[PDB]
Amino acid sequence: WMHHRMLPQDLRERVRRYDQYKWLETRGVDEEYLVQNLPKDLRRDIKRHLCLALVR
Amino acid sequence: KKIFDPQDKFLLYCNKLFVASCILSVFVDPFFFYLPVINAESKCLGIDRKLAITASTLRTFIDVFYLAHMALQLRTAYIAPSSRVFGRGELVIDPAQIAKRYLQRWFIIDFLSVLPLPQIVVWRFLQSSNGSDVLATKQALLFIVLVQYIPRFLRVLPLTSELKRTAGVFAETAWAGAAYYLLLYMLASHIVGAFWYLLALERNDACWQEACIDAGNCSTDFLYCGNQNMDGYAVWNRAKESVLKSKCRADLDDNNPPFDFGIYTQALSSGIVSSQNFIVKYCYCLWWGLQNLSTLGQGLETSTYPMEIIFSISLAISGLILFALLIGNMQTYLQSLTIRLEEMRVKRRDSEQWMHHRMLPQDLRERVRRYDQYKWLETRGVDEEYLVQNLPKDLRRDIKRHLCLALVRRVPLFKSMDDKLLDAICMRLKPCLFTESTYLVREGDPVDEMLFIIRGRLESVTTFFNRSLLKEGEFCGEELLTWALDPKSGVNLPSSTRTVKALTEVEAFALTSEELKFVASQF
Amino acid sequence: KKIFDPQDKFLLYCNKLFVASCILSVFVDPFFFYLPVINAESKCLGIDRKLAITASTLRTFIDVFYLAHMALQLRTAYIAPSSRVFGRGELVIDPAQIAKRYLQRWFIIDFLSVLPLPQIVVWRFLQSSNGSDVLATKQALLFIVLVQYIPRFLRVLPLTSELKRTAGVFAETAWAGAAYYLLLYMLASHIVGAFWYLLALERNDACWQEACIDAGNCSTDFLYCGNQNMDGYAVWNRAKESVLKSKCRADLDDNNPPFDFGIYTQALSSGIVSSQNFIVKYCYCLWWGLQNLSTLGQGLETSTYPMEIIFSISLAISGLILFALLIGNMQTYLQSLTIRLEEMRVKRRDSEQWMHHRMLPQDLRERVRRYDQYKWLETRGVDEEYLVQNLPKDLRRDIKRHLCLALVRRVPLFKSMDDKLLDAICMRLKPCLFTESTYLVREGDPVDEMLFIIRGRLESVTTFFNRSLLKEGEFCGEELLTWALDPKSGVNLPSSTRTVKALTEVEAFALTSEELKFVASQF
Repeated sequence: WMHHRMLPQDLRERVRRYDQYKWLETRGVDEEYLVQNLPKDLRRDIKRHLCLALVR
Repeated sequence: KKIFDPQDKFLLYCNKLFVASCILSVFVDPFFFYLPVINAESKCLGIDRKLAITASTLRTFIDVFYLAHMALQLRTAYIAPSSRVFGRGELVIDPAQIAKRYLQRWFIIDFLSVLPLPQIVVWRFLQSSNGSDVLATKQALLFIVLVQYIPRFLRVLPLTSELKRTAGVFAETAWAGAAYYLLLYMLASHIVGAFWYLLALERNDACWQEACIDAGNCSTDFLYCGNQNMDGYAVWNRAKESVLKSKCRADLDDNNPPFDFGIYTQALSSGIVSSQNFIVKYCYCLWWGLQNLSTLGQGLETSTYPMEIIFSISLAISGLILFALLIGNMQTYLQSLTIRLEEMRVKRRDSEQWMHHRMLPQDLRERVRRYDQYKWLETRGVDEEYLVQNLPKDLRRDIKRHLCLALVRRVPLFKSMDDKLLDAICMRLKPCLFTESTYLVREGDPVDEMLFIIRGRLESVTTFFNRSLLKEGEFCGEELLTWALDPKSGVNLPSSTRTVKALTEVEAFALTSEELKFVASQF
Repeated sequence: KKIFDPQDKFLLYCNKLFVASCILSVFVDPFFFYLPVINAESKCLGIDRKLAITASTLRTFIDVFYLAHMALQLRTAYIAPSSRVFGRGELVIDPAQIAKRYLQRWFIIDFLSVLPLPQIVVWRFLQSSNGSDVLATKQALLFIVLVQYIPRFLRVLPLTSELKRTAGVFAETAWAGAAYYLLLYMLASHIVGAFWYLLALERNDACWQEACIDAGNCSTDFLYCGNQNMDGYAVWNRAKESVLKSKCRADLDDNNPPFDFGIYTQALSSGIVSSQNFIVKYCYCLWWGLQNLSTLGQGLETSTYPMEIIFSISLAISGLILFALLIGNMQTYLQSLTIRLEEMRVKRRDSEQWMHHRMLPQDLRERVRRYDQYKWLETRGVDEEYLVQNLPKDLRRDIKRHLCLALVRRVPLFKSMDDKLLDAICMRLKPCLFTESTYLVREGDPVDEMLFIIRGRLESVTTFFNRSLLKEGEFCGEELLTWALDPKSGVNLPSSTRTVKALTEVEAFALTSEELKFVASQF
């Protein structure tokens, strides 16, 4: 797509960099799809473990 | 004239015992290749006569049975594009141009297959008392069957390669994907072993025809059966089994034989070319076919004769194709068989990756693994609501009334209600699952689904605090109901009054809040 | 100077008969490996001369035809990124820097392929009357062709391995995925059999060069053709066919021969190295190539000579690669071929699993199986509305007006209506399917779709009760229409008046309620 659209190479490096970083962090795993397929009590406990100290 | 309509049931059995005739016709053409024999008593090259009448009879008794198909597609309608039709096409039983509809593309391929070309080669040989025609019968059978393979395999291609893509009578197991590409091996082995037999006799004919000229006192007419009462045959008779033995013997231990038979020395040293038992000859050639198609020619030691080399190259290429087809149709079957299990394993590896990345506590990691294993044990990967939503509305309503009517008709406000609106309530009941010691609700939380218990036992305490049990058939969530039918609430999800713990693994049917407002707004 | 634009049609045939030249160029380089022969009359090692001029001519007549490609990308434009363009790139026909655009990366790989390196090895040998140069021609052809394989196979890699990933002129069948990886076998067999021939002559040269020194009365110049009128050749001539026979004979039965030829003893014992017929030699070497690439070297009995062992290791590895590529591209083709059938079988196994888990009655299980088989027979897995919604709006409107205009223009309130708004009505008609004895509606139920019948017959009773028939072209659901165009209703789905049973398998086009309010609110 970047060859078809002829993006500048500074914009092509920013796309490649984000895709490599997202692959390094998530490894392809859709985290919100995993969380939304959990029971509501398990969702709430996992989300309170991950995100309560940040909000508080 | 009664020109037929294309979806008649008579043109469903006359295309059922018809494709069987197209299948059994490509098994009969290799039997013309076992016609030349060697008479080891007389050391002459002959023709098997009661295999000649057998293969001619069994190919003619299929082709004039086939001749009642272009005499019936002669009476055939078709479907043409139009917007007048209301029903996706016109039927044309007018006989003036359906003749061209048949005889413009799919007549020449079907006409060049009922031609009795390998039956007239047999004809003027078996109606004589002269041995001179063993040459012509063996001459005119390799290339005629080899070129009539193309129309006879092209009239089975649309009925196999597109009846495997969208099959008609098979769904459930492996009896048409493995047992088709394994009988495609047995057909190709049947064709290849018959070529091996016939070409083995042609190389022995070449040896004998060249070792008879070197002797000088021999004409090549003497090498054929039925030429014994010719002049000069008596001086050749007393020198047959020294000339043909010092020059045309076939052994598998000779590395410098007087004639190189190559891949055909196994046929002449075993003696199946002079075999009186046809079961021995057919089985020995069919196994050579299967062994050299299965192993891509690996063990072929050809001579430096280019037709034999080209026949070996064809075996290697055909075996590569046949093997790639078999393992590709077996992997396609097995991959579609364990699709939900592999999806569960991908989803299970994803959850371990995500829980390791987020560094969840191990008590929260066990609760995730437990629910995923329980959901795999109950549903086996099957999305039940997607299956139900793809059904007709009458079938949906009957299935949902079978699954969920007794559950809704135990609620006292729903049992005395209706039938119209409770059959709209039990179309939104979706299945929930709860592992053991899962808190379904705790006090202070908003009640957001009513649960009608299918399986497993539950528990209920409120404010050692007058505990209440729940088991198979009872429900839980009546605080949501009276809230939702009352209009003096607004969108205000009411607080819980009980702490409800799953004592076992629980199945239920869930009716959420926004699916309960829709059935409460029907008043 | 007329510097060309990259999508000219002249640079579409000069890249059509160009990649054919790049394909036919890697088939000509193995023919230089059949240049050394053995003259079995004189027992000297020679060079085939009218295969030398043939391979030199047919490689030069491709490379100066290739020399009109870097003389044409000389006149070439390219596309560069910019936001000024409005059209995804600038074309640069300025000749000052497009020269560096060509000659910075993809010039050196393309220049090290038109070099006449195997044509100048042939040159100073065939322009002499001296036999001394048979050594140098055989010396300078293995490694030069072996190292020029890399630029000549790298200038076919972007035009094959990415013209198989996104093909240009092929969609529909198996004539570029099986018939490409089977002619990749025939190319590799052509290269490997020529290496086998050439290395077989080098081992025979090694045997003769070491068995001539042990005789003592022989110089190694005597083993080459054209050195017969040298001094001391007459004393070597009367001892050739005892020295070279007791020391350098090749038989396939010797387990302790005087010289081990290994995998090359089949080449010298068959006598193709001294063959006068080039068809015999080429076919025999090509079949060795295919037989040992197909079976990954299995039947190779090498000597303890390390270059021969390394050549065998290369055959095993190359055959493993070639086989994995062929079966992987055949499984990828076959899996994409039966994708809808395997989806139907997965969906069919899911429904059996779900109906067994829920324990449906068998009358409800037969109705599910019947609808799934009918839907597979009609649609073959194809989502028609997803196909239609991915079309351009003009093509959508024309296809939908072909399918559904005569159906809508038989409704009396729709035929006299419009063209503007009925062409918006027949964009929401979606296909419904009904198996036999399916109740499309029953009385008291809310009518929620109007149905315009395509195929199959129906039935209609209301309150033995003045029955009404329905067949191909009629519609059903006029209670929904008058309800929806009347504004004195609100959102109030009206009750049914008829019981409508599918007498046959029915196709229809459905217009639901909320898709009928949108076309009723256009007044």
